[PDB]
Amino acid sequence: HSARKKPLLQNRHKKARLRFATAHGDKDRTFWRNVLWSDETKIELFGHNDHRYVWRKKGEACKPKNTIPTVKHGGGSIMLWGCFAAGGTGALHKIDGIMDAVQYVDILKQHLKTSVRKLKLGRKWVFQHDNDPKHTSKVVAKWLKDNKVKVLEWPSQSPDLNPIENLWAELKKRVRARRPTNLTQLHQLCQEEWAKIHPNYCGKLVEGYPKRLTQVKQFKGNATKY
Amino acid sequence: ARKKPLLQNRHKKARLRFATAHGDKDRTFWRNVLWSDETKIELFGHNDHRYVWRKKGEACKPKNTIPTVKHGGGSIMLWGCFAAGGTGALHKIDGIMDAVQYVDILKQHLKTSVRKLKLGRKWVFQHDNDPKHTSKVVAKWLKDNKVKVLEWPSQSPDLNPIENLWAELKKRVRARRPTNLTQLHQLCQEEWAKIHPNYCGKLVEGYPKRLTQVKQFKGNATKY
Repeated sequence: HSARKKPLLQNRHKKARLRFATAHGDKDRTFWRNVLWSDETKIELFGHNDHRYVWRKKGEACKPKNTIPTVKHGGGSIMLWGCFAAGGTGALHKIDGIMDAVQYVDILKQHLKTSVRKLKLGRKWVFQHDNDPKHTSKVVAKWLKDNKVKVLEWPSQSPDLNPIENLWAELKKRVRARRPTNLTQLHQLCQEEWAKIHPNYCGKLVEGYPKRLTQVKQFKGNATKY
Repeated sequence: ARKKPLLQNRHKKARLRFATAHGDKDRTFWRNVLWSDETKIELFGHNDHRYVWRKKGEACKPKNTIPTVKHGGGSIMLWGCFAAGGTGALHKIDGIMDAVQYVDILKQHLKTSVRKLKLGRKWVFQHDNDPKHTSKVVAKWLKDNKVKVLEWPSQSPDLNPIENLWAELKKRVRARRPTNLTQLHQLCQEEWAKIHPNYCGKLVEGYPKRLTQVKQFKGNATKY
């Protein structure tokens, strides 16, 4: 008991997380390698606590002497939809404005089966997406059914169980290091760096996956470290 | 126990003369030298293992590559200068620089840089022994415009701290992974702006140690 790890941070939907984690606790490695994970993310050009050079004066790039903390600088941002599996990155798509169900269907049309083929996933491959209500809207459910897509069981409020959240941090690190100064550049750097992310990086994310399910069970469905 | 040089320099006599003749100079002297040189920055460095193409969405390096001294991305050629107090002008050279383009670059940028860097009245200009620098026209421009030129030993880039500054600019620009020459040029000017006086000053503060090593090594090649 004392020697067990006890969670300090609660998660909602702990019973659903236990149903997911216990039932997938003995799935084999091939199965996890053939899950196509997916999510959206937002990348800011000027990160809210990135100490960037803001102006040039007398030939020197300058950072401000005095700043007030903020949650959001100017400079704008890009929103992205992406997918990946253990074997590598799938499609990356810039999303414009708020995404609705019809727009989500169009994203899947284009990019889902092309990604699966490019990644050479096996015949029993499974698609993962989160529990946004748009994902079971009539038009989306019909597209998934008509295109024979198998959808992974999924608990709500569980980004610590989707390794794509690690992949986005890798993309952000690569993009940030190229020091973009405008949004056309931010877009092109996101696509270029996504294309460079190593297949072995992706593989290492998925290799670690069953340990996440072990920790969800140990923590009775509360928040994991991941 | 003494350090003994493993690599010879053909111009050890002149190097040893330079170090002897300058080894007593105060730090003020080195802070008032305006160092200068040109450098070429390749878009696709000859042994940079860059991704060359995309196929099936994946960026790819070739399965088999033969070494080369030069890839086909093109390059930018730059003239620059600096002193302990900071960067001077950075200028993109048009094609291949001849003596007239060199005089023109000096017009525009040399004394502007001395002004902006606030060098003392006895500032000195440094540049290497490229035959162009000794031409009737460059030598006459320097004399007419009252520029004092540092006496300079051949094959001695290890004694010009701007070669470190060029490597710093190249590191910064390469890390931004440019994919065309327009970007390469813009990144060079952006990154030059990020190189500050403290960096420049630390290079020059270390300079007497270079002269110490030239003397220890009897004019042969240093580590620098």
